[PDB]
Amino acid sequence: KLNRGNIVEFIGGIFDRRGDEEYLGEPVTMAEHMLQGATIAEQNGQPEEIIVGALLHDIGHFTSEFGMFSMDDTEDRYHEEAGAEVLEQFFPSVITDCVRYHVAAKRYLCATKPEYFNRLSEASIHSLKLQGGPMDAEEVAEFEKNPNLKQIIAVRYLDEAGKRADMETPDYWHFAPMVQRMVDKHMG
Ligand SMILES: [Fe+2]
Ligand SMILES: [Fe+3]
Repeated sequence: KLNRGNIVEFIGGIFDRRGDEEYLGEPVTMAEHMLQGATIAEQNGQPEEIIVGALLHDIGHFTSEFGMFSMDDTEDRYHEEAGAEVLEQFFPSVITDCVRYHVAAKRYLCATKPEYFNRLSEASIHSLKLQGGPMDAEEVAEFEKNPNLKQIIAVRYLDEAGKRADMETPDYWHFAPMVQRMVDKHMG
């Protein structure tokens, strides 16, 4: 049974057990990827919501970890969705949104920033094709109504930036107090 009192430890266990696995097509592990995002954010003075959003944005890849959430086949195929479904019970909606919309953010930036498409890694370019390509104009206008647009975009940049072959970072457990602060802001 998961609650405000053990969710941080649960997620930490996933980092401990699964974090050494490969972030597919990139020169980082799953943990390195998310920790780099969090650390780049922290080093640059980003707020804790963005740091933690970056830290957790790819936890939904590990779908066999979430049996207690009873997710359907659609909420499973898409890691951005599975991750948000896990987090929405414990975290501020800003953080949940950063995770849920991190693929849409890529599609949005491809549609709205002219030189953005060319600066992506081929793993991200390959995934874009299967994720529905750039947004159309309707999708862009819909996306810009999101009140958390700024944080969502910040987390996408941190996603793209967290693929360094070498970077010193703290481990999950050094960020865990911050994760708990976000949980406690929400669950009060
Ligand atoms: Fe992702
Ligand atoms: Fe990512």
